[PDB]
Amino acid sequence: KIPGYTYGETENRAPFNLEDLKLLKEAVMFTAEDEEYIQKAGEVLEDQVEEILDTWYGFVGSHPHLLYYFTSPDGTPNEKYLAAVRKRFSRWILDTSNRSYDQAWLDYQYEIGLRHHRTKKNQTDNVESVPNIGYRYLVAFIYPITATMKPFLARKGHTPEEVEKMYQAWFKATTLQVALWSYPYVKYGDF
Amino acid sequence: IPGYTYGETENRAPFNLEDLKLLKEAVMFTAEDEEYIQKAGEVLEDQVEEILDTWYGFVGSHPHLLYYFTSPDGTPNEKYLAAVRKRFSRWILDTSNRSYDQAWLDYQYEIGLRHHRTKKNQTDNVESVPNIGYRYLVAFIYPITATMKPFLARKGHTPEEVEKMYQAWFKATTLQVALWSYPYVKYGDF
Ligand code: HEM
Ligand code: HEM
Ligand SMILES: [C-]#N
Ligand SMILES: [C-]#N
Repeated sequence: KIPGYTYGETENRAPFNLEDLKLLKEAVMFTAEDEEYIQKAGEVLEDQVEEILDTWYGFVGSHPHLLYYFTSPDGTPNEKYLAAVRKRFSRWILDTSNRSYDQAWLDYQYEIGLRHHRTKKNQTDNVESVPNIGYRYLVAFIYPITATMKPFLARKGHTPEEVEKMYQAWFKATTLQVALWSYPYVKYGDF
Repeated sequence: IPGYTYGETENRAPFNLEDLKLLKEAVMFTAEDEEYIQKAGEVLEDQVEEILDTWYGFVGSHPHLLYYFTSPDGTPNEKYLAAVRKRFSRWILDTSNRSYDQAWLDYQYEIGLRHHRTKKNQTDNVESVPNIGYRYLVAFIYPITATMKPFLARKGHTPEEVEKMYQAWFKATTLQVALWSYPYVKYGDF
């Protein structure tokens, strides 16, 4: 077991439902075509996750105000916090590509939003760190997530057209998830 | 353009140029993107009517999106759509041509306020739904980029150049929706 990873065992139901998920998928233009290519993206990314993790956390680590969210109160990075989260982020890459986007998935999406938010941040790993990740950065991060995935998607010799489809699927699926994560941040009734 | 008040908003944004610098860093937006978004402008400018049809065609294709433009009777308000269309058209140019300075930031606060319940329906003085749910503003980052993509290639630029214009557009669209979140986000959580 991955420490802290509680997919399918959240014991709180998400405040958004499967119909909400359907309508949100429509808003990010996500169809059965993207179901085919997000799973293909998984097949491509799964063997490269160590270098993907290094690239992603290298980006976070290169900006003081982003690495900030993993720091101890004294301003120094908490490497145990970073390492524990890294294992769950690694799993998230596989989940995004491999899970059915069903109620169990939606319950975990609510959980992931809660963990970035002050509601549950720092509780999973029992660490002491900054209390909230400003929402502005969750949205911002849609971009660098997609930009870090893009080069890796080419590395199994899929055609340019297939790589482009895998990248677009990833983009849709990343946007969809960050939308859902906004829930605990948004003024009640405005989501 | 009716309702377009860029430069003359009379609220200062609650985020500042330092906040903008840090958020640009989070979406990997640099001077290179400033150059390529300007080029994207040059490419898109004379294609705006097709862009608009493609964009509002998508909104109009799903009842739960077209909803945000509807009158109480559930039918689209055509006055509202028409007036917004002109400002959206201008936004394509503003995104490409404006310096992302304080006046830009102030208008980004305003655009967020106008999607949000705070100022929605007020600019055009229409009776419509009170709030655009935030979930959709984030969602719409994707369709904005997928709408621009094919037009970015229509003036003969190489795939390498189209990709730079496209990535710049993506970054700049994500940056703006991040700022538009402000009025939606619980105080202290942004
Ligand atoms: C597209 C946006 C983002 C994605 C896809 C993403 C992905 C993830 C994932 C998959 C996890 C682990 C979830 C789990 O516990 O199973 C996580 C946790 C975490 N992420 Fe992100 N994240 C994003 C935004 C951000 C931002 C902007 C930061 C700021 C540095 C950040 C820093 C963290 C931190 C500090 C945790 C640990 C939260 C906790 O205490 O539980 N994330 N992220
Ligand atoms: C990336 C996301 C989005 C972008 C780039 C965008 C762009 C714009 C722009 C440029 C305007 C005019 C702003 C001005 O007054 O100068 C506007 C207004 C408007 N948009 Fe969006 N928009 C987005 C999300 C959405 C969504 C999800 C909807 C839902 C259908 C929507 C529906 C509307 C409506 C109803 C108005 C008029 C609001 C008012 O009463 O002033 N927009 N949008
Ligand atoms: C988050 N990583
Ligand atoms: C907005 N359109």
